[PDB]
Amino acid sequence: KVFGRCELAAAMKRHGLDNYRGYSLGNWVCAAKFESNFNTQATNRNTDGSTDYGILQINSRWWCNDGRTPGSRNLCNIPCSALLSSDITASVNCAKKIVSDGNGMNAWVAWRNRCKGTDVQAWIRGCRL
Ligand SMILES: [Cl-]
Ligand SMILES: [Yb+3]
Ligand SMILES: [Yb+3]
Ligand SMILES: [Yb+3]
Repeated sequence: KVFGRCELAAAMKRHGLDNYRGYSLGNWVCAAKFESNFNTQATNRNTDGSTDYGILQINSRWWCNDGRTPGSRNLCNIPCSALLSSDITASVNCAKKIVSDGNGMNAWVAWRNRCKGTDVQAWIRGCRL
């Protein structure tokens, strides 16, 4: 599923991401835009042989099991395929663990490089929240 900007904002809010660990909703929407272009099916292979999955590009080295990443810790206790669902619940629940890991949203390189320090509230402008 390819989400609309406000559609995703609403879905993320419903699943408790607005101000989760102090990160306003716009941060999450901005991260999703540059990680996956709002596409739940996005996958990208990393240089270390791991793969990133879903709307928030969660990595198979640490967070989910894709059956081809030796030494995966599977800390979200889920198959990576579950992160490609049109239902974002699994992605959101796993992202909540990632952002609590100590480095906050810096865990997402696209957030650090493209969202951090910008006017992220723009990403929820015009939406019914
Ligand atoms: Cl933080
Ligand atoms: Yb990425
Ligand atoms: Yb990556
Ligand atoms: Yb409201």
